[PDB]
Amino acid sequence: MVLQAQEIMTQNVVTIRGSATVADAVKLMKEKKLRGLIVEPRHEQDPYGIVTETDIVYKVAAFGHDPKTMRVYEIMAKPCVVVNPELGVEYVARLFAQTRIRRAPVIQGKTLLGIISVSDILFKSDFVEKPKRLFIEDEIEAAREDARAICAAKGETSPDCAAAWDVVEELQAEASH
Amino acid sequence: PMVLQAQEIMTQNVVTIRGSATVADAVKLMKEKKLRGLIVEPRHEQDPYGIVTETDIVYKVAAFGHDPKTMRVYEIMAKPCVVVNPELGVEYVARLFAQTRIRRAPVIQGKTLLGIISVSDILFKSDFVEKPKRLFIEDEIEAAREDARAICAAKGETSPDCAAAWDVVEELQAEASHQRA
Amino acid sequence: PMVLQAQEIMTQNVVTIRGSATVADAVKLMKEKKLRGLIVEPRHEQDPYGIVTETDIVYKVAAFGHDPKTMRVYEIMAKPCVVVNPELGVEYVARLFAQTRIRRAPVIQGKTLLGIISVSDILFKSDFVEKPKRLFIEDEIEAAREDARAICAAKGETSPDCAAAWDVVEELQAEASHQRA
Amino acid sequence: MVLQAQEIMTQNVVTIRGSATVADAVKLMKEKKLRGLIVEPRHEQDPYGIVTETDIVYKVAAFGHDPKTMRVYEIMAKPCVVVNPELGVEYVARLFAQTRIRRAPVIQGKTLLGIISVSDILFKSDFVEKPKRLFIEDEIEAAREDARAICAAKGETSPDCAAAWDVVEELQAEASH
Amino acid sequence: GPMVLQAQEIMTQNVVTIRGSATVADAVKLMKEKKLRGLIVEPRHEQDPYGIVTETDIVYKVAAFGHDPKTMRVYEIMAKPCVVVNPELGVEYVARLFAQTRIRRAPVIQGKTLLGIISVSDILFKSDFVEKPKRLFIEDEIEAAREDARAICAAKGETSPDCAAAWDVVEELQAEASH
Amino acid sequence: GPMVLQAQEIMTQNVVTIRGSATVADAVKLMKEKKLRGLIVEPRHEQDPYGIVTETDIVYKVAAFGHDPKTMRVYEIMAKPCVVVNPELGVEYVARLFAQTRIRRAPVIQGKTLLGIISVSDILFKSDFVEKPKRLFIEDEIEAAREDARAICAAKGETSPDCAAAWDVVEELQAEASH
Ligand SMILES: C[C@@H](O)CN1CCN(CC(=O)O)CCN(CC(=O)O)CCN(CC(=O)O)CC1
Ligand SMILES: C[C@@H](O)CN1CCN(CC(=O)O)CCN(CC(=O)O)CCN(CC(=O)O)CC1
Ligand SMILES: C[C@@H](O)CN1CCN(CC(=O)O)CCN(CC(=O)O)CCN(CC(=O)O)CC1
Ligand SMILES: C[C@@H](O)CN1CCN(CC(=O)O)CCN(CC(=O)O)CCN(CC(=O)O)CC1
Ligand SMILES: [Yb+3]
Ligand SMILES: [Yb+3]
Ligand SMILES: [Yb+3]
Ligand SMILES: [Yb+3]
Ligand SMILES: [Yb+3]
Ligand SMILES: [Yb+3]
Ligand SMILES: [Yb+3]
Ligand SMILES: [Yb+3]
Ligand SMILES: [Yb+3]
Ligand SMILES: [Yb+3]
Ligand SMILES: [Yb+3]
Ligand SMILES: [Yb+3]
Ligand SMILES: [Yb+3]
Ligand SMILES: [Yb+3]
Ligand SMILES: [Yb+3]
Ligand SMILES: [Yb+3]
Ligand SMILES: [Yb+3]
Ligand SMILES: [Yb+3]
Ligand SMILES: [Yb+3]
Ligand SMILES: [Yb+3]
Ligand SMILES: [Yb+3]
Ligand SMILES: [Yb+3]
Ligand SMILES: [Yb+3]
Ligand SMILES: [Yb+3]
Repeated sequence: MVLQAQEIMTQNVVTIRGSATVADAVKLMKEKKLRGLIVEPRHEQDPYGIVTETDIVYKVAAFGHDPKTMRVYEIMAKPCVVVNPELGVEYVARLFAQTRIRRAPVIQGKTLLGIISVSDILFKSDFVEKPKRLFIEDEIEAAREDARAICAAKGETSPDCAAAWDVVEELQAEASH
Repeated sequence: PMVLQAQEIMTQNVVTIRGSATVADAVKLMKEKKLRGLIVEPRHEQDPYGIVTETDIVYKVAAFGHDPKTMRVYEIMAKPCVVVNPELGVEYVARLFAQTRIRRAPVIQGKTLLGIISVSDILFKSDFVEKPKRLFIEDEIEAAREDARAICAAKGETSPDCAAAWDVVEELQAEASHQRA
Repeated sequence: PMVLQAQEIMTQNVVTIRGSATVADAVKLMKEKKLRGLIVEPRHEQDPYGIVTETDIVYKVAAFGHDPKTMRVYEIMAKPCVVVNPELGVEYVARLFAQTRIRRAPVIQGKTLLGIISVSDILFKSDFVEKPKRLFIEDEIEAAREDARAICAAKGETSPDCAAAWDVVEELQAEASHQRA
Repeated sequence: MVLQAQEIMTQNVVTIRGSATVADAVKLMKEKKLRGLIVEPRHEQDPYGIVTETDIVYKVAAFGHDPKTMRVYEIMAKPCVVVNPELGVEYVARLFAQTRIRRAPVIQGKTLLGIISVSDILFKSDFVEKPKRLFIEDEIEAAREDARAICAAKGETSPDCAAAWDVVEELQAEASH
Repeated sequence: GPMVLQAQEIMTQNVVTIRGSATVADAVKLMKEKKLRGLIVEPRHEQDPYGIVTETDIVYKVAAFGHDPKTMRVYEIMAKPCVVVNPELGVEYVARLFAQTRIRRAPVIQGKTLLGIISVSDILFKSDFVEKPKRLFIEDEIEAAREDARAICAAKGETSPDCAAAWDVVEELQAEASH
Repeated sequence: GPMVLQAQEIMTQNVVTIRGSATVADAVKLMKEKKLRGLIVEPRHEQDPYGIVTETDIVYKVAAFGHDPKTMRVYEIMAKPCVVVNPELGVEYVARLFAQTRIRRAPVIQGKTLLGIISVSDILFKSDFVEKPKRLFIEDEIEAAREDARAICAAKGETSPDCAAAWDVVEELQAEASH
């Protein structure tokens, strides 16, 4: 089976109010050893947010702002990009690359189950031993249509026909790990 | 209930396409149905939603002169794509969009596709002209009260600085009701 | 004449607004006329065209919760804005748009505003599905002929490498006509 | 009067074919001492393009590509952003900041008149001695409407009325250099 | 201490290197065994610059496309040259260098010797910025406010309200720069 | 010469500095008199990093908004720390450092001494990349192709077609890296 986000996520996830200071955030991250805090929703409809080590370094430290006067609402992402627990890790990897984030809460319904990061992916993903190309199932469909057309046009016993079907088979082998 | 939600302003006519379709098939569907975005069908329970938009097609195919009859949707779609909760307030959708630099997203609840929401939807149907509320003002109010409580403890409960800090709490609270009205 | 031009696919209904108007006035006009972009009127002969678009309004006003009744168009417009020649081929418009990361621009000839052209206009009305031509293929052909001429001079006019280099010139020239048809 | 692009542009502008090699481009730039070449339109409808020192350094030198095999069409901007000769330099400065370019051809109709750059602006603009805020005329209109409203509401002889008109006057003074 | 905290005082000292010719699988294996979010790429000779490959390079460039780490090589995804950090550089400057260049980690180099590796985590966990916040370029602000003050006093007189005001700006700033 | 051309061989040697506390007008005046597209910002002390302010900083951040250069200061628009260049660094690496960090000019620093200033123009006008083009990290490619070659020969025999093929890859690459 495809390895899922919830199988590699960090389960220790702490939350903080958006009204807290950045100093409060930094203290919590130091005590708990955390590179990201989830911002508590204030009510059922209110979205999840996140504040991360990079937010704090780029937006506070890099200008020399006083973390005791800045607040989490001034530097958090809210709404933040979120991850389904069933989502395959290769998709998380990609969501992360496309949106340029390194971590996200894992949410199922409106319940917070954990937090998943690039480090989680590097350290616990099966991607070295089971690399599987994204959208391969869509590739398989397309390569079958191509193969069917080449064989109709050039003949069932032509080198180009046999080549096109070989593509269908290398892909199907690749999709079954 | 009070804040206008994504589902109240989304476009409900949402069409999907397979990732294996050609870009030409995508363009034909968008022209027939008059659509600036197609949702890519999930292949199974776990598989995420994706999107292909007018800009994907123009920037990745038209601008190079690629043949839409040989490219496929999987070559230019975003998958996973950023998604929007139906309960999310429109001011938050506006912000999600600004932070992620997108102009449209599917509205998804659980794994069910309810619609599609865009910057146009926001411009044409949001209540932001008549009910403007600054984002996180409620968090500002909490912080200004903590600041005020600290300044009064430090400088004395009858000090000009104490009364000033509470006046900031009150200008903010006036601002938060003026618009909750 | 052969290549489909910007003016043949542009939207002709183009409305303008003053830079001094409020964002609320802009939003009202866009809603009445159903428009995703307003052109900002030049104040005099030399003054450039500007644009304010649905995204400017959503990203700069809605996403922060600013009051559109107190902000002004000059605070969120692009001026000068990128402009499009009416004679420009649509594949070039597609590319200008990709390189500059915009989705719409006024079509201007001299200082006269003829219309407005967008990615939607391109998606819905461009001939790129049926007449795909790779950009700068004609420049590729010239370069491949220079390469071919050099390889033949260096390795001999009857050499496999000479005949191969000219075969590249011919596959390209076949590709450039297949679509000029 | 507002200083215009054509008054500060470089008039020595050389062109090159898009089919030329990057080595040809580099040779021409070295002989003529130029940080940008205009790409010749091939016919009346064909847009102007540009290739600049940065294109060459970022796209060829930084990867170690052979300038003798790469071509100008592979690294040029075409269409390129263009400048009207009548456009005020403060607007050129801004067009440049918004589009993140440092140079553009000056075109009137379809005739190439010159080339204008950030250096041209730094060295020949009047911006140190006559800095003029962009869209001030639009600001003036808005400040008059504000002033008219405050005086109607609070009275013609109120401090807030006199303050609002003082804004109208500081702006009008600023717009006349 | 009262001095500005320096990069070398907060850097991670356990720094491992890899050749640019190694596979990404070799890189991933090393990072897993040693528990590391970044490897320094060995310079091949005196002139050759340092490089870096990081957890994000690997996830964004290899995992997210489904490339085979056993066939890709570190030279295909590393930054070389990479941005490098002086050991004497103040952490608030490292924070800024990081923001301006959009990186999250860099080698600490003195001459051509590798001393360690410094990251945003190092900054979050070990910087003194909570207890000693100092605005960037306040020292430059102080110099400018002194030049302004000197000029106003020369022009308007050394005992003038405007002179005393301008020096009061110099003093509020100097108080802000210390503690 | 045959060696890789270094930053110090193509840098501009006329390099002027300015304090961060100076006005942008002072900066503009200096750049006009000396004919310069960039000024180096003086470090205030041993630990303090180098900075830079460039023609683009001034045009994009001051001119384009209509700010008064007589009231703005260099610290409000400079990069500090700025990316810096070793004098021994090869120009193809400078070109790359520039692309990766999105800058067009940098100081050349050896230790804490300022030797000059190097820019994209310097690279365009004085680089040997037309006559000596070398692909970046080809040396790393060569190392990898030798490891591959060594393995194929150990596995399949030293006289096997596959062995001779793998070494032929090593030789085409080595020819490409020279002349
Ligand atoms: C309300 C103010 O008093 C602010 N308060 C800080 C606010 N936060 C979170 C929050 O209460 O929203 C920390 C919660 N904590 C215990 C608790 O209150 O539940 C702190 C106790 N005190 C005083 C008090 O609360 O009685 C410190 C000041
Ligand atoms: C610390 C701040 O609270 C200062 N406080 C002013 C000083 N005092 C009493 C005191 O608080 O020592 C006045 C009494 N009064 C109600 C009350 O305090 O019970 C004030 C109401 N507010 C808000 C609030 O009280 O929460 C104003 C701020
Ligand atoms: C056509 C080929 O011959 C290529 N040609 C290079 C092309 N360019 C520009 C161009 O001609 O499009 C340089 C022009 N120049 C004089 C001229 O031709 O007008 C070169 C002369 N020769 C031979 C020749 O042209 O007769 C060199 C090879
Ligand atoms: C240098 C290349 O031009 C080689 N050339 C092949 C060698 N020879 C003659 C020769 O060119 O020495 C064949 C004669 N023939 C027409 C002619 O050359 O006049 C070829 C047509 N083409 C294109 C072209 O000729 O422009 C093929 C390329
Ligand atoms: Yb079969
Ligand atoms: Yb179906
Ligand atoms: Yb329409
Ligand atoms: Yb690709
Ligand atoms: Yb109180
Ligand atoms: Yb206010
Ligand atoms: Yb009018
Ligand atoms: Yb519509
Ligand atoms: Yb502003
Ligand atoms: Yb010939
Ligand atoms: Yb082909
Ligand atoms: Yb009057
Ligand atoms: Yb860990
Ligand atoms: Yb030595
Ligand atoms: Yb050591
Ligand atoms: Yb650690
Ligand atoms: Yb002064
Ligand atoms: Yb004194
Ligand atoms: Yb010059
Ligand atoms: Yb020393
Ligand atoms: Yb000197
Ligand atoms: Yb020069
Ligand atoms: Yb192998
Ligand atoms: Yb041998």
